[PDB]
Amino acid sequence: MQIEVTVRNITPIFSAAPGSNYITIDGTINPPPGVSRFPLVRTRMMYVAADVGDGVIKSVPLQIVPGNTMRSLLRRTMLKHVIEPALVEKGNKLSIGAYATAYSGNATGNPDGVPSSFDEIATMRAHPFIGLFGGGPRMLEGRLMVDSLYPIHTNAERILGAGYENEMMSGPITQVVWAFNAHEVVIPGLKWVWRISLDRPTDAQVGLVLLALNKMTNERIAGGHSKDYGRFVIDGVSLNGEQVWSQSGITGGEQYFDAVAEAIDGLSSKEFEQFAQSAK
Amino acid sequence: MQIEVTVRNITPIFSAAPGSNYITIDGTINPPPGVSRFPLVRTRMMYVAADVGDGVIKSVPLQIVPGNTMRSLLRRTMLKHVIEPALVEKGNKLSIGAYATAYSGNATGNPDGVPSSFDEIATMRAHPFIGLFGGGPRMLEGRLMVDSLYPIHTNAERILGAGYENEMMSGPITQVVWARRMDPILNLGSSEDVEVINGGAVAANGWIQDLLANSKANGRGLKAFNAHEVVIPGLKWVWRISLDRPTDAQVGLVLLALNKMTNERIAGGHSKDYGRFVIDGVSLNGEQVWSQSGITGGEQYFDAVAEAIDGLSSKEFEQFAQSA
Amino acid sequence: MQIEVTVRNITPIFSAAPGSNYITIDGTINPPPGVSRFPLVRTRMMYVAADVGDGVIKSVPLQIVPGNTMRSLLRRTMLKHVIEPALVEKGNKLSIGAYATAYSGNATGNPDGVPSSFDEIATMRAHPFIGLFGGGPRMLEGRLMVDSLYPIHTNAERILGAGYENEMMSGPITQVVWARRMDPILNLGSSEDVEVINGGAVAANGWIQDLLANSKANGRGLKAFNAHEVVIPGLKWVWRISLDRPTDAQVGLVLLALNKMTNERIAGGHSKDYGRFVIDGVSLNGEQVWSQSGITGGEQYFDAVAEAIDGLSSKEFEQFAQSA
Repeated sequence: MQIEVTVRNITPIFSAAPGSNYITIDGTINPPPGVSRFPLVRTRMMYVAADVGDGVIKSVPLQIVPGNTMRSLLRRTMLKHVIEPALVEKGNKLSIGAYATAYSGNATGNPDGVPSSFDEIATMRAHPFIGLFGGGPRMLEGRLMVDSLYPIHTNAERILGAGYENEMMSGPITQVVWAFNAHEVVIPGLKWVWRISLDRPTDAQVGLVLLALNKMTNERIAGGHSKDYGRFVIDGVSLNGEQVWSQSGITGGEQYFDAVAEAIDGLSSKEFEQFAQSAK
Repeated sequence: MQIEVTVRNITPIFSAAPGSNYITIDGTINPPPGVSRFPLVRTRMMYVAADVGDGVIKSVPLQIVPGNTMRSLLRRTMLKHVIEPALVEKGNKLSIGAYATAYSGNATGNPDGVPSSFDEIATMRAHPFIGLFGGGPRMLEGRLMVDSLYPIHTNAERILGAGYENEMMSGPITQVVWARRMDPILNLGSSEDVEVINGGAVAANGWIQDLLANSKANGRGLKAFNAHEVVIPGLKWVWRISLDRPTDAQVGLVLLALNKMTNERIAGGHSKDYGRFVIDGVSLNGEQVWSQSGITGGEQYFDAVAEAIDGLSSKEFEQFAQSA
Repeated sequence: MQIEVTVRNITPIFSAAPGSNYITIDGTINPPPGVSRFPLVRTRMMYVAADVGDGVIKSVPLQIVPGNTMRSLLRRTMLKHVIEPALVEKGNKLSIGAYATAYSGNATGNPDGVPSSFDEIATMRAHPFIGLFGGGPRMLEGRLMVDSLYPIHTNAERILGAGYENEMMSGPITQVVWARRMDPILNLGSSEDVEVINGGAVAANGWIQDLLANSKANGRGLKAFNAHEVVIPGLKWVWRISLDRPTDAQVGLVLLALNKMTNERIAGGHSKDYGRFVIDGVSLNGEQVWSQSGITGGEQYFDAVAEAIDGLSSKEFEQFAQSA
């Protein structure tokens, strides 16, 4: 529900881009001829309309972390940090296909084109995780809408023009790190905006997203696990635009946290098996 | 009555064009076969005669959100934030036919052959919702005509004859954005994560053996890799919502939808946040009425629609949807 | 009088052509059977003879709006905007037969096989509106000859005599535009979305069951997916409005229709705002009489039609519409 966090990276970010790219040296990034080819895995590309040239609007490059990856990040943080640890007691162990439908979108391929009856979608979009992350056999839409990670940049000004007059990154953002094959990463210390959106959500769903954002620092995204890429820290979480973050955590809007705590206290596996069972 | 809604998208716009398109690793949309083509669902495209060079007009591409899509979007935001709160505050109860005819123009797929009597036409066209969006079994014509969503680009230069001669974008506005699936049971690793799965690690290993048996060998497993072409974010579009002899209540309902358009999404791709936008301006027969706090102006239309929410019953929807 | 109305459509032109035409997922029109075959309604296409190799002339389809459609469009913007305000401003009221003879050609689909007397013919052809559009029960010939709306294209090189030798568009002028209608009861989602339908969620559940029944097996569900071929927007068209020995009031009525031609739709695809167009020029037997405010010049025609609407009466429409 218009949840917008800002994060700071400390290590490089490597959200690799699909491309057959190659470099010779830092003077030219993609050479025309094939002398001294050294292959490149680019970071993720986002051409964007921006005010470059003092008045005109042009497509310019800018490097992001995609919202599909952070949607999977928010998903795995909640599933592996409260949903599995508050599911590990009192029985109710997940099915294997239920675990696939919780971690991925579906249990398997070929989702059945038979739709589900409404008493399902009424029960599932009210439950904290399933209505947050829809899909499965019926490809349920869900409520939670995950934006891609936008660096607070001069190319990113028209998207982020309202709340940020200052703290505005300019010039180069990215650099090449070799190890003879080259890799392209985002320089650390950049401030990013990650936007989380939900339509008409229940108290437990926004509490779950909020609880996950209390603890988002631990899991590393968009880089090599061996290469130490992915560390980030969060300052400035906004909840309908009002600042709800400190060093110790959220400390604000406690009705959301009470609601989701009562929800995972009442969490059961039956809704997850009613998700993942492909009614073909 | 002409309304020109000039908007700026916040997120990328993805309104999927039908058509099984294909994409290589680097560019080359729809390659010759055998270069390992990946599936590609492009954004909705519109060919436009445009001034390419001096004296030549060619059918160039320019990719849009369809006018059917935003006609249903304006209709859906009208129903979700004006008509349904009114009908639940007064307790007026729709039928399944009235509900389906309100959101989809018809109740069933078979329209009635007979035409509606003229008193019924006058009542449902003086209705501030049904007059905007007609349909029904007797196939009513709505007063509202919704154009498709044109970006302010050189390609739409012949389209934007009046206004928008500035803010004139030259280069390309689309992007191939890649999204993949994994099988996360192919990413388990530790059996302490598998102790949540009932039956132990043997069932997870059976799913490993299932996907390797699929890999040597048409039941699809998981772990896809797909691309979709989206519009870039941050570019400014124009929308045209015109009206055919409107009552002031119908215009007030359109402006009530335009006040809180920004909650809804002008795209598909719901989970990827695609479709977030902010309205830069709203032109009411050329005059600008848009502010940061909704619409500043058009007070007679709003007053007319405030008198139209009062006196609004479900009965008009019911004999609009009732088939002879 | 010969009138060259150069218009430019702002939105995609869609004048639907008869025929059970079909389309695949891709752009193949009327495929061999066995492939996924969605219904396609195409625009009205006119075969025209043009040079294909520059020395050989063959029949090449050219998208058009019919002269019947453009003629009744002209009649309706001439009648609704000029004739009806002049009748209600002087208090003149037509019968329903004279009303039908005004907008259609007659009141009954049976015309009487009887010649009308010459005084009636002279008064009817000296009448501005009735002289423009004949018909009636005794089948008068009008003075207005309305041709089809031809896009200024290289396919119409033999159609367009001179004056457009540098302003010809080339290439394909059409796009298949896809449309669909989901069942809205499939898209409810929340128990607060079923607080407006009677019976509640379980009643909505019953509808889903019918869809599930319709997933197994003449009623038709709302879920539809289809396509329509449209002419591309931004195309420049040429309209031939010709006049057979006209009075000055008749030409003035045609110029009044083209003057306030702006807020009208070229018929077809009303809900998608498809008929929206602007006029780039009007030639009055070869001289350019169009400005940005409308039609400049032709002053004697405007004074003659202004003197014609004063004294416009019901009784002439009654005796035109009265069957022998």
